[PDB]
Amino acid sequence: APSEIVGGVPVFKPTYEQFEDFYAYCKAINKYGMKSGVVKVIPPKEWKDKLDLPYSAETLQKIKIKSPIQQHISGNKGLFMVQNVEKNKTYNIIQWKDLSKDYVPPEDSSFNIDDFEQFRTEYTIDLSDFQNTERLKFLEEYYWKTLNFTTPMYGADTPGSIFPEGLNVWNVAKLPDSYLYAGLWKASFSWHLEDQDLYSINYIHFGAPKQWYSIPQEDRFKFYKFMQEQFPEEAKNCPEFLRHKMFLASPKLLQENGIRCNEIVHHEGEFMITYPYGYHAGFNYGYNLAESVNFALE
Ligand SMILES: O=C(O)CCC(=O)C(=O)O
Ligand code: NI
Repeated sequence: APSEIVGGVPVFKPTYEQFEDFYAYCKAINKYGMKSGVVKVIPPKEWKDKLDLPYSAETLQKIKIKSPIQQHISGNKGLFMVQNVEKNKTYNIIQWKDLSKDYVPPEDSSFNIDDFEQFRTEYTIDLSDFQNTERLKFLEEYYWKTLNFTTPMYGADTPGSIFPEGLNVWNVAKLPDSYLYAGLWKASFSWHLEDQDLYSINYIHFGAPKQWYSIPQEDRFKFYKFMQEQFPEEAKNCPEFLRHKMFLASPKLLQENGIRCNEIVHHEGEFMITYPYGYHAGFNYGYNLAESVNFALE
């Protein structure tokens, strides 16, 4: 199996025949993902058909977004650090979709099983705006400029799954323990490797795309050292401080420091796979719901 294209990041678009087996397809593809930080995998149609949309009323209901996170991001130019502070509230998908009305991208009581049944036509967001490359570019530029002006909110690490219970192909929830990611515009994930240096799949079920950045394994030593130049204090005692604190570095910056930085856009109905020793970070282009798990190939 070869890659179909590159955005700096390999893009694989296999037939259902090869995509069929998750551990075989990941075993045959590991060499590419072990060079670049991440890898995109666009699934065949025979896969999509296996999905049940719109999600049943109950499914849309089981979605609980507990302890939302608000991020105060402090920094000047390409160098920022976030401090997560939790809200004790918990949201449902409808409240979340509503909440996203306060987190708009720049231009240029009690609920009932009936409410979610009504919501089966209202759960998605318009996407004819994220097709424009210049639009995405514009947003990303605004994102980095205005990082420290607003505090974004992220419904991250919320246990659950909206994959079909009987889906036995590439089902994040059940692999041979998954979490949902309720995204809002400007919600960010800082630079990091996975716990115990595992892999991870990330599939967007619906909503706005994500911006991804990764460090080619080759340059992870340059990267780690540079991030020591910066944030000298945080680096002092702690050897694994990138796993401790939340730092944000822009590609443009890293690039102009000898550090290669991959970048790609992650759309709904697509998988991102991160690999051991592949640093990654980014943000969400708006309201969305994703699902992910850490895993190993041995
Ligand atoms: O979706 C996120 O918030 C961060 C990305 C991530 O943790 C992953 O899927 O590996
Ligand atoms: Ni990750």
